[PDB]
Amino acid sequence: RDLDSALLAEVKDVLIPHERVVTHSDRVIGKGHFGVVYHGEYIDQAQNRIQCAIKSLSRITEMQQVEAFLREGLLMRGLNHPNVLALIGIMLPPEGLPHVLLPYMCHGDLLQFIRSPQRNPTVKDLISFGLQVARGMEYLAEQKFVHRDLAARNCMLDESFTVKVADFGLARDILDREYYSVQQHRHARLPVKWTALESLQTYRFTTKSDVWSFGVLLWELLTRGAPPYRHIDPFDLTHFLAQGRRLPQPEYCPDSLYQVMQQCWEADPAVRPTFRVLVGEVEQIVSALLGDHYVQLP
Ligand SMILES: Nc1ncnc2c1ncn2[C@@H]1O[C@H](COP(=O)(O)OP(=O)(O)NP(=O)(O)O)[C@@H](O)[C@H]1O
Ligand SMILES: [Mg+2]
Repeated sequence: RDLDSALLAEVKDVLIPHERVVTHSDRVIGKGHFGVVYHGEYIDQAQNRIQCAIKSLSRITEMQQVEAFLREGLLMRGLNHPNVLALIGIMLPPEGLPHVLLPYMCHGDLLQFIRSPQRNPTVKDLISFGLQVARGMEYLAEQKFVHRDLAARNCMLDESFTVKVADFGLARDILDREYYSVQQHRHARLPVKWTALESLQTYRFTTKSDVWSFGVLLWELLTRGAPPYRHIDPFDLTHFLAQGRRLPQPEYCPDSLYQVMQQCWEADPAVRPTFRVLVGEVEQIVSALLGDHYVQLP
């Protein structure tokens, strides 16, 4: 579109020109709040054609929102970690929504992996996945990035089942208020149920809001994808958590890992651990584990 030339110069390194990209509109991978993700293809700097996923960003109408995203996207282009999903780049078609090109992750998301009846995950298998998420997130936090929507579904699995943390950089402070709104009848899987008590009262997010969300993610892993706070009337959730009640310890979840989960859900954000400490504590648990067993589905 007709954007500030100075901006496009400023953000050059993120941008893939639209004529280097093919989005397969007939090959939709999936749909969600922030946009649609299609199968796609793009042309390298080295001139080869690489297949990947492409997400049309449906929540960026304003030009202020476009340029803000372009600049975050530049910082995200710099993110390099084994447990973080890479940003290939962003494409602006002459008229339309910004598109985000992402590496295709061929084993899907962590939630569907764990929910699969074709699979028989052990306790230790699931804790390991959690460990890989805490490294993804430790890096993001070190790089001054706040996810805002950490959950099992936004953790992808690559060819060799390496977990990549993903869909950070989409939700924003205050502007995406409605994404974290209450009372929507079909409420079992809304982001409200993963997000920290104080973020629900301001729609401002920090790394410590991400530590809450991680705890909730770690519960999913060990329930093999149960909805959190399932039977809590959605309008009663903030009051419930203020009472100091929390998700119950999963059947086969070790006491120590539940103690970790509890630390993540501390109501004082400052009392919650850092992801650096979480990688350490969770790693220690995996090695300390005496025996192992299968976990069942809810
Ligand atoms: N890089 C990728 N490679 C493969 N699949 C992807 C990629 N990024 C997103 N997806 C999938 O695209 C679909 C839509 O993503 P999204 O709109 O974020 O849905 P979601 O609500 O976050 N997860 P879900 O529980 O599947 O609805 C999901 O099925 C994702 O697993
Ligand atoms: Mg996602």
